[PDB]
Amino acid sequence: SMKIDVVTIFPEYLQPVRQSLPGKAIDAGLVDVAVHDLRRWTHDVHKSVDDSPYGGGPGMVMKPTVWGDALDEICTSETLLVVPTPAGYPFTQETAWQWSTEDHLVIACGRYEGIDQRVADDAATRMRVREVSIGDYVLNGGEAAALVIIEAVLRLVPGVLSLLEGPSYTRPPSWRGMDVPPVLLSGDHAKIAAWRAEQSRQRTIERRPDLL
Amino acid sequence: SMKIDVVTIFPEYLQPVGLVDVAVHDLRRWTSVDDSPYGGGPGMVMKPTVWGDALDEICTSETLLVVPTPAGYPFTQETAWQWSTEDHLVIACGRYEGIDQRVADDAATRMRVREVSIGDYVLNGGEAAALVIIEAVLRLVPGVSLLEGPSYTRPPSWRGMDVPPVLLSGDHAKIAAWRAEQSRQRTIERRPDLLGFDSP
Ligand SMILES: N#Cc1c(-c2ccc3ccn(Cc4cccnc4)c3c2)n[nH]c1N
Ligand SMILES: N#Cc1c(-c2ccc3ccn(Cc4cccnc4)c3c2)n[nH]c1N
Repeated sequence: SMKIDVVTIFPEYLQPVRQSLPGKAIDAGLVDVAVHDLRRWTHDVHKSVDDSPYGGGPGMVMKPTVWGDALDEICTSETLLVVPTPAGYPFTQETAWQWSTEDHLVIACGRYEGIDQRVADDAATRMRVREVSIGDYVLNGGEAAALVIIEAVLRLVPGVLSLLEGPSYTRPPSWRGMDVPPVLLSGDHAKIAAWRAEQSRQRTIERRPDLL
Repeated sequence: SMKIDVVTIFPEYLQPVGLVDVAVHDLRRWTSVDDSPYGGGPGMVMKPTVWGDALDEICTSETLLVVPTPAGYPFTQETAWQWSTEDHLVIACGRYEGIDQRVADDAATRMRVREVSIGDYVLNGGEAAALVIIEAVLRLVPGVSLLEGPSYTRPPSWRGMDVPPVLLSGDHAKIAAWRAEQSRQRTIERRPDLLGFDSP
């Protein structure tokens, strides 16, 4: 049973997640994903969520007072607050496994230059906070990262949704001049396992030498 | 100017998407898309036949064929810069255990093909990776190291937490140095590999 709350100024971006969820898992009370428009917690008629950065620089910073009110309402002491950020700790499969047994994830999606740091720092005094990055590239905001995190985590929750994997093949045995490796059709399953292991070793050397 | 075509059995997942156009295609338009793996194993493999017909129609020899896969080369900001000046990206999104390897191999005989991974975690398919790649690339299209440090805005005091006084000082050199120190401190703590140190 996991609850995920996502807070964002672009609620529509999280539409795929809602679609990804099988009815059986929702009906069994195994998972609930709710998406919240950050502007519900704005203070002014202009529904302001950002303001100029102290110390100067380009871009804007999301307002602490708005985020503070949102997280005050949504989070409890048991919440794991997830904050995507290009400056975060790396989100890995190990992370996904750890988070898959949490009762309550709240994902705070920023835009612009990010969220005033006091939001996370204040929250960390009353709950667990994790600033994470999904990879070494730059996005426009946290929403695509939330999609990735939600999928990676929920597929590890029962019935909700190292070396590199080698190539896979299926029918037909010959296609556009290319035959499936004959070893795979040999019925020698110890040999097939060794062939697959060597394919994986070769691919890891070529594509991810860092893993070795 | 860039054209992006995305091919998927779940076109609805791509909904979050003048100098750039993005089109989404249902792979099933070219047909059962999957079958059991040769050599055994759990799960299913996407058939090369359907993919071949799809890519035949959508791709040219100019196309950069992008194939998300957990076994890919890393997609990084460098990749995003490289791809930002391409005329035509086609992103082939797999499901199940992935796509028959011959699809990429066949395609590489007539176009440039890039198998890439957006990170060291496992997804159920290529679609979320496609969304990440598109976002990272499009923001670099003409006409559109170290970890960044913390940012602050008004009010200068909030819940008894102050904005670092240097940021209020108006001293550009001191502000630049404090920010450099914050960034290097964050990088050592969170991504020591970026500075050539062992990971945790
Ligand atoms: N996780 C993760 C990320 C993000 C990401 C996450 C949240 C935000 C909120 C704003 N931006 C834009 C921005 C651009 C430049 C500097 N600072 C901020 C975000 C980028 N980018 N790349 C990742 N792997
Ligand atoms: N880029 C990227 C990815 C993917 C990814 C991309 C395409 C597909 C097509 C199917 N699956 C599920 C699957 C699961 C396990 C083994 N093999 C395949 C995909 C996962 N996962 N993690 C990433 N960083």
